[PDB]
Amino acid sequence: RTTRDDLINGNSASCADVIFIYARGSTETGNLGTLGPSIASNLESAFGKDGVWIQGVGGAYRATLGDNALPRGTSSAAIREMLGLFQQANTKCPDATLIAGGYSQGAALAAASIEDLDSAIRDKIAGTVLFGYTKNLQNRGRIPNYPADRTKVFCKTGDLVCTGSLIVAAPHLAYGPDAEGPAPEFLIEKVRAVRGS
Repeated sequence: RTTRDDLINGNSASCADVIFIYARGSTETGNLGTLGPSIASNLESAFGKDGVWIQGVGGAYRATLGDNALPRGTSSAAIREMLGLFQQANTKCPDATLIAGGYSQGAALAAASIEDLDSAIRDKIAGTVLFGYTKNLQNRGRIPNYPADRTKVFCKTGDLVCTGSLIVAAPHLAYGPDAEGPAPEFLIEKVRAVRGS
């Protein structure tokens, strides 16, 4: 369903091995929106319900459409909120492997937060998936100060936000199949690469 607060609610004594922090798109519900739940059910099948914690970015992140026009593509209060969640995961579960993702404004939020993070925490994020990335052109398909091999961008042909604009067209709303197959398989692969089996 649309709200998951596994990290905030989780017991430090029984930390999951994998923690997923996700930012929703503009005007979406709960803290996971339309794509988050599909990614979550696939992660649970692979790692088991107790092997992975799903956490959406709520709090000060209102996912307000107009904030797409601010300099960094989102609000300074939202950046502070997501920065705080990464810090909370690092403090509460120091041995957990982190994974992240975001859609639309949430993709810009994920990029800004990851850039401002202290190096020690940024390096624990094994893989990040971005859907309909609003700063795709400006940042040249990258997240500043974060490796390309750990990044996976899904930008469909015809989605204008991936091309320097702020206009919303039909392809911007067609990421469902990607969130159900390719995206979780990439995150699962990146986690297995560092944790093994």
